[PDB]
Amino acid sequence: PNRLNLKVLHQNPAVADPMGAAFDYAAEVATIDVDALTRDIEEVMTTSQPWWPADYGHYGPLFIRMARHAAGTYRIHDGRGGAGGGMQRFAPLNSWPDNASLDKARRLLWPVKKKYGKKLSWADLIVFAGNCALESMGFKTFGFGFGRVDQWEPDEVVNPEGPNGNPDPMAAAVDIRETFRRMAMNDVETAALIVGGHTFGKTHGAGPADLVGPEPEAAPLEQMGLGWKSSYGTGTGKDAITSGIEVVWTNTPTKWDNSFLEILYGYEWELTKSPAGAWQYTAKDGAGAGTIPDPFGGPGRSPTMLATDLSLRVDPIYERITRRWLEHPEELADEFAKAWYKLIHRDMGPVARYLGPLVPKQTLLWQDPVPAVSHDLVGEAEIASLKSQIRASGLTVSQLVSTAWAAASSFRGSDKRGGANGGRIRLQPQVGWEVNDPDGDLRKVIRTLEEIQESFNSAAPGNIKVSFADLVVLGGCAAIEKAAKAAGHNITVPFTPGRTDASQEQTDVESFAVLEPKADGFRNYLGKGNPLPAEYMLLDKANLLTLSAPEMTVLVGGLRVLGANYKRLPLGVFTEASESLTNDFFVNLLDMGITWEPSPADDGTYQGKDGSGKVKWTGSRVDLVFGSNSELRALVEVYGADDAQPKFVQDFVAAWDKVMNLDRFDV
Amino acid sequence: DWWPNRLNLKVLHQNPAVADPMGAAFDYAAEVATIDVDALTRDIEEVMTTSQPWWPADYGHYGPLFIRMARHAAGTYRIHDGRGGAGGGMQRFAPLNSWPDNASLDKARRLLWPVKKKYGKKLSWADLIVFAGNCALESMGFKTFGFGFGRVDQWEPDEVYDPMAAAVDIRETFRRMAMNDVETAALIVGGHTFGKTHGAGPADLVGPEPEAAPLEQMGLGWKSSYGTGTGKDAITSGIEVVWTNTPTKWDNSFLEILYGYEWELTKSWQYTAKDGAGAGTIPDPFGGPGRSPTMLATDLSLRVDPIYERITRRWLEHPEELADEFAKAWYKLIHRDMGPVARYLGPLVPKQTLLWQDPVPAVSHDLVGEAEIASLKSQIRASGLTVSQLVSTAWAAASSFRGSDKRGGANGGRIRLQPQVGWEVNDPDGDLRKVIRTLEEIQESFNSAAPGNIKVSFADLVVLGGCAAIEKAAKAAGHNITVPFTPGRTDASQEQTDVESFAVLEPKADGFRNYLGKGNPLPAEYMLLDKANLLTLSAPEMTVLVGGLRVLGANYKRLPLGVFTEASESLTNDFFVNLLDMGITWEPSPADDGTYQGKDGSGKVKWTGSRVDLVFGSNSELRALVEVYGADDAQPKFVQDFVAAWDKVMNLDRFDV
Ligand code: HEM
Ligand code: HEM
Repeated sequence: PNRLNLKVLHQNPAVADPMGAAFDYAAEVATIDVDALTRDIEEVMTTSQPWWPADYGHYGPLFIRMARHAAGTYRIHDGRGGAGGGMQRFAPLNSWPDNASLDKARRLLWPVKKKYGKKLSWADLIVFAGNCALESMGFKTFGFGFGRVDQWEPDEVVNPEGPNGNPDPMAAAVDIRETFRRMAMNDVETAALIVGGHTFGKTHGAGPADLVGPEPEAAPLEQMGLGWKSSYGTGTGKDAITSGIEVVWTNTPTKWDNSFLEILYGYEWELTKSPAGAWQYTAKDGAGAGTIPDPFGGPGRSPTMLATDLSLRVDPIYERITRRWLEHPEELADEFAKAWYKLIHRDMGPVARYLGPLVPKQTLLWQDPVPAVSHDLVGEAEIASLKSQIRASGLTVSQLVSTAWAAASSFRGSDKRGGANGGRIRLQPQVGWEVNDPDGDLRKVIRTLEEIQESFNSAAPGNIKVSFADLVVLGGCAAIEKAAKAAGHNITVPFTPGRTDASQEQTDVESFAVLEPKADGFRNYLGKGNPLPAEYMLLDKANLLTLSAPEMTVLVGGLRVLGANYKRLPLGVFTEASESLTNDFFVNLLDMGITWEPSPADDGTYQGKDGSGKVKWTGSRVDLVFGSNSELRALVEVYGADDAQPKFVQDFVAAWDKVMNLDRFDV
Repeated sequence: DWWPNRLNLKVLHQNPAVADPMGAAFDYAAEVATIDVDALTRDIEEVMTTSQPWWPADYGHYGPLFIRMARHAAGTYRIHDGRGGAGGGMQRFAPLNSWPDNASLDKARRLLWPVKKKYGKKLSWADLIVFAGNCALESMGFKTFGFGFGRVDQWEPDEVYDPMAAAVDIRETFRRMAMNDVETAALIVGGHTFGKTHGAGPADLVGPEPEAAPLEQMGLGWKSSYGTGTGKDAITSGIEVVWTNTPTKWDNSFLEILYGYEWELTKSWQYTAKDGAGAGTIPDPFGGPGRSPTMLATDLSLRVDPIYERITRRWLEHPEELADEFAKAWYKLIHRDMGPVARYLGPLVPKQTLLWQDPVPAVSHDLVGEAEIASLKSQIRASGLTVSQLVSTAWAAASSFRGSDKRGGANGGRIRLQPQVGWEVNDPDGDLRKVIRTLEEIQESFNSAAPGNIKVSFADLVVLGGCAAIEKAAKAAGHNITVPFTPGRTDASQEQTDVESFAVLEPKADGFRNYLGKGNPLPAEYMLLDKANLLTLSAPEMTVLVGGLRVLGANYKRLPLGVFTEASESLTNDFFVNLLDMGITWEPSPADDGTYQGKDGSGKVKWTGSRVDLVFGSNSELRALVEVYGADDAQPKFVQDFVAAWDKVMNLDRFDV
């Protein structure tokens, strides 16, 4: 195998950012004139360019497709992908054969971006242009929210004929369903996306393939980043090759109407081969034959439908809904508006992160909405009383720290989804997770925490009240203060109140299941279904929390000694006196009086026999990789020194503070 | 991965601030200068003698192991680009741990932790291992030259990086470390008067190879151990030979033995005396082997190679010369990659500057203030020198910096001196001999009639004229800006300049000046990436420097390759806003060359280009930065970004600041 890659933790560093450090995305994209931007984009779509002549004299459909391909790489498994930082500029995404001829679109949008510059990120534009194109044709969309930041280096990572080159509609139905289920799109949403997105535009296959050149990443230097140069005929325009199929779906390819489902359910479809050798479907009995317009103004075309678009006619659970839409268009417009809004905004986070004047004024359950604050927040003079009340409630530091971490470690920095906001660790999909230990001391902790707000709120000075979501994090901070005060350090953990409490109706139990950690390395948990070893999954978890190598190291080192790991297992607790935040985990695995040997009862744990032969410690794979990996052993030796205890405690407090406030986008 | 030989921009942010646990307000220079060094030597000495069970010491002394570890840490220096050596952050990280001849050094860095844990953040790992070697050397009868702390350690591996048949091999190996014949002879002889190799077992296969490589696949539980099936106590690492009869003391015994008896027999790997053995040497635990079954791998070339044997046979009866020469050679070896003498800290550093450090005279006059700088700036702007001449001269003097080993830079004033004034890239047939002449006249006229004891040095004038140029160009573009200038450089002389040691600093290909010499391994773009990595420039600083130097007239030989502007010698972002111009169609020039030409303004040619200054519009990750600086509102930000990058690269070698 290959050694673990610590460069994944410090991805997208500051030195690669041309905008500097004093740059605020929201503070500027909240100031543009969206009407002016709409005018600029609308005059970019309708003016043809000789480098890529526009079909029908409208670049709209190209921009809709670019917006779909930008946001169509989201994965609910891991969260990475989607619009996000707009990675279809750098990554393999710009060189995939699936993304053919989308470099041209991003090139055509340069005149818009040139005018605005730093106050309009690429990620917005390639997702806004499409959303404007979809509205330029007469489909009143649902709303748009700017605010997805631009990034400066790539990351780590369905056939038009259906299966692997086999034209079959019923067989492509399951492929479409499975590839759209990874985006978390039910049958209605995926049918609406396929029907709506194909009422516009055409397919580009006018010439035989094998004449196009290489992708942008392996293209000649003089093409300026535009791969897939075609040598067929003129090369571009009427002779453009992008996927090798020549399908034009509707007779109105630059206007929204119910002309897709009427063609699909109107003719009988028979199989035929594209001019470039691809499989497609054409109307049987020569029906049509000169009804669909030609982009450059030549002779008309017989009706033609792709191999996967016919699925919506043979799959019963697609056929039912699409036939209903054929009898009811306004439902199709509604479903497509909502599905498109979900598609381009799925990996963007809480509602408090959308910007601009187009953002809708309603809560959609797929956003995991949390209520707005209905009272003045708890003041600093009053979090002291509440902190003391928590510290004198009989709850051990282990229980409080474990509960606070369990609440606030379900965050996905890739998806901005999860976190401690909303107070969902009390709710059904999350109180029952195995790592959280629904048994034991989570119901007890939650009860003794919500019997504290029940007393504080009733006997409160004015309108000031505290929410449960704040109470779990405040208990974590109180426990850390109590622990550090036992190691001799008098510190205060920073705490910014404001979290609210989400009821059960606003929590989608089905949605909050991919958030479940199959392996949380900080709590020393390793469930089944893990693809990689333990240390790699800890590294992945740390990357998701947007943690760096020093923060991850100090966090695990302090979190073992604080006693917040799975089932209170004594794995990696390298301290004699627990319930105290000290330096002991680092200074005890650098000890060379201890010889680490795998446990004879093979279960993936190691036991470090002392000098005299007695077993002193008992680590695990996650714990011992810090003493083994050279570039993590380098970091352990920083906190394992003799003078670096106060530095360690302040670094742990900083990392804990960073983790608790990951989800706080409202402040 | 899927795109091998793609432009790897990840090299420009090596060792970021994210991965540094010490923070940003941590300066190692002010930390290590406060440690007690006598306490450090006492701690190291108590570590060396006190053997530990997991790696027992030969003769009860870890000295020779620490000497060997310090040699191997500092023995990877490459004169080609300076990378390697004991610069901190190499020997303890992924490539150099698992490494066939770094055998026992994995359990020789963890042997010093009882000291690093005592001192912690105020003593780096590189400083610790090299100083451990030096103190081990000094605790076994030898008196070294000196020592200087300051090797700040990095937190990330660098993505970059029998009879006489052995004489030429070791000669080449030590020649590509910048070591001449006397220094390499002294280094080998001195280093092999200390210790043995180790014991031996059946073979390297059945022994130190249970997936034995510390980081690749050693396995957890054995965090660093070339484990052996033999015992690893007294016999280890699978090669047995001891050179001198006193392996823990400096005296003339290596080459008294070597010149004592013949070695025609090779046992199993050089025997002794052709069956004249005995008990001259001493073993580690007890017993005693033959009379020096020594001279490993037939590296007695010091007695066979005709030019080694001369100096070596001289050292047979003149041990003082060997002592002194080994002192100087060792001091050079462990301090080669550390830079100017202003960078050495601590109380051990000797007050004697050698010619290999590129010495620069210390300041004797008073530095120019904020009024004399303005007066000189005006005097040098109104002096008949164009912006292109001033900018290309200032960039020529300060782009000769090798950030890997901090050698070169604008300080020293050596562009007026022979090794640099005659380089092809510093086009001497052009204006260099004229620009330096008029700047010399300026300084003579200035400090001849100076106010008080304030004087200006030539090394200051080249840089100041560089700043007085881009100020004029920016003012001729609507943006009046002030370029920071820190006086303090002093100018060297040809006596302190090593002509044959600066040949390695010659730019084989400079991308910012659009130079490309014959004999380039990689294309013109990867050479630019290497150049900017050597200058310690991020990616945006690369981009802004290239786009400024193009339009600002700094091209090699004033070639109009990449001047995508019509306003001559003015600081604008016309390079970016015209490189992204999609109205022109690039194509290789009909001359079978590496130059392009973007025609189709209408149907005519304009804006000749090249691979260096056209990959910016091609590479997506660089296309992003160009689109940042080529926007409509980016005109005033590009000016200040260029000024910041220019200031960074001019003050790049300023360690005396
Ligand atoms: C199973 C699902 C889908 C398949 C197999 C599919 C496949 C394709 C293919 C092969 C093309 C031709 C590309 C070209 O010729 O340049 C195309 C074009 C297009 N697709 Fe899709 N697509 C799917 C879903 C979607 C979705 C969800 C949307 C929008 C939300 C969409 C919008 C478009 C548009 C507007 C075009 C026209 C592009 C142009 O005119 O250049 N498609 N699709
Ligand atoms: C062509 C030049 C050299 C060659 C081929 C060479 C080779 C070797 C080899 C094979 C070993 C055995 C290591 C072991 O058994 O663990 C060794 C050890 C050693 N080397 Fe060198 N070496 C060279 C130059 C030097 C230099 C320049 C120094 C400078 C200090 C040095 C210092 C040492 C010392 C002190 C040891 C003893 C290691 C111990 O006691 O564990 N050698 N060398």
